[PDB]
Amino acid sequence: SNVLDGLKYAPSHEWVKHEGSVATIGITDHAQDHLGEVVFVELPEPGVSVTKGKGFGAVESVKATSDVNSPISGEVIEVNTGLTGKPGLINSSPYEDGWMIKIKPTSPDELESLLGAKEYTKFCEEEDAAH
Amino acid sequence: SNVLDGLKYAPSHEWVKHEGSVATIGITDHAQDHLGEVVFVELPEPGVSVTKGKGFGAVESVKATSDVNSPISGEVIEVNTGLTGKPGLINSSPYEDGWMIKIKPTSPDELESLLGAKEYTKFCEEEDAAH
Repeated sequence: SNVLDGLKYAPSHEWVKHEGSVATIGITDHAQDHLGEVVFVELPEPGVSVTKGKGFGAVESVKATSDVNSPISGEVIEVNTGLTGKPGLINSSPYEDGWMIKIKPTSPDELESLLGAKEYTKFCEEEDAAH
Repeated sequence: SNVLDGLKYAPSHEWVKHEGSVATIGITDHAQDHLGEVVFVELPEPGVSVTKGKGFGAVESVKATSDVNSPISGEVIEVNTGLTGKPGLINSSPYEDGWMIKIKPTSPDELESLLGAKEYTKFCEEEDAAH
């Protein structure tokens, strides 16, 4: 439940940090907290294209596999190789050290369609209250 | 958990039995163990292609929902319809009657990136160890 003020969010609980012509993607604090302990991460290869709403990789917790969808379209230029040996950084640092991939955005106005922090907070409240 | 000897395994805990030009896919004993009693299984249609690393279905247990990812690429030629009426066959028979789909392999050499039984047994040990 920590939500950061300067990121863009997808309903499936991924964040995007757009700085200039690159965008960094990871999963949110709400996502890691609900998956439980993350024990493995599967990432794409550099030079690969990802597409808005299609899966690019997977996070595995002690109980389950969760496929992660790209929040925007682009070409992977950098992959967090530190996560393979330290998958736990997703639980400890989802917004900083737990980043997963860096992309060159090919259709940057897809960022218009993403939820901002307040909208993502209300969304998580609604989703958790369907309980 | 049992690990069978002639099978290949993906890190997301699916197995592959390749026989002739058919490959049968399911979830491992370790996977069903950690998931708990399976109560619902979502499976593709015959005719659909699956891609290595991409989800083709999902298992829903009493405790977690888990995406099921294809270990290799191919076209779905048969799905286990028995699984809709008896989802618990994944818990009782993960390697035989609980099979989920059969595919025709598109690139048989993807099998060479999968884990053999010994490596998989060890991988499961890291995962389950306190970190």
